[PDB]
Amino acid sequence: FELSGKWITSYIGSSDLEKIGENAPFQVFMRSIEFDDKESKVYLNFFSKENGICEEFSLIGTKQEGNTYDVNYAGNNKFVVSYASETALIISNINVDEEGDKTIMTGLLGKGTDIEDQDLEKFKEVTRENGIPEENIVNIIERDDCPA
Ligand SMILES: COc1nccnc1CC(C)C
Repeated sequence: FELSGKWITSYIGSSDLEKIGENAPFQVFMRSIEFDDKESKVYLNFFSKENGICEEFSLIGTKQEGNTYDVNYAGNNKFVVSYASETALIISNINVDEEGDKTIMTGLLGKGTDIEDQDLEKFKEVTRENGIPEENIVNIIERDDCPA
């Protein structure tokens, strides 16, 4: 079961809508994730937009207790890969921004643009359990026009 490889964002849910709309820090268009267990690190490559233009990021996080990872980006983040199937990853992340506000978010990742409903239903359930309403879910594939 390998989690490392190409991963593209299809949907994101957030307890704070200010963090996921147009040009927001967490409207994240993932491209790949590499879990380096020997060195207890994780490598994340994704695009985001500022001023409506795509910008690329390559971050390095550190493995912590309970299969969680810490990474700095728009404040401090602690995330976990809550679910993994042969076709998807569901990530749960808690962000504390520079102003100190806390936000919980969820993201569904896949190998391309063709979503499997089985994975999507699990994403909606994880999102609900985290107290995030359905109306707070954004369709990221629909918004991802950044480079491959
Ligand atoms: C790829 O990023 C994400 N994917 C889903 C929800 N939130 C984020 C923010 C980080 C840094 C994990």
